[PDB]
Amino acid sequence: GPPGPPGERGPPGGVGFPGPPGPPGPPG
Amino acid sequence: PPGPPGPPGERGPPGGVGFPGPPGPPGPPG
Amino acid sequence: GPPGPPGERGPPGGVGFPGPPGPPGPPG
Repeated sequence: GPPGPPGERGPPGGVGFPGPPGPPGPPG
Repeated sequence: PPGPPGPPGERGPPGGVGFPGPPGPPGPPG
Repeated sequence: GPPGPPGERGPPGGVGFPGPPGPPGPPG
């Protein structure tokens, strides 16, 4: 018998790195 | 017959860098 | 037959966590 077909696609990666700081607040 | 399907593929790469955070608070009265 | 080869690489993961809040705004 011939080799079977390829397996299913792998699972998604894990989540990425955390983002950078947000914008400064407005003036007081 | 043909053999069974192979094992699942490799896990994908990690996602992208996260978005910038929300804004800071207002500055002080000085 | 013998098992098939591994499947294709998974998709990329989700975006990382948001960054922290920005710093305070300028002094009044």
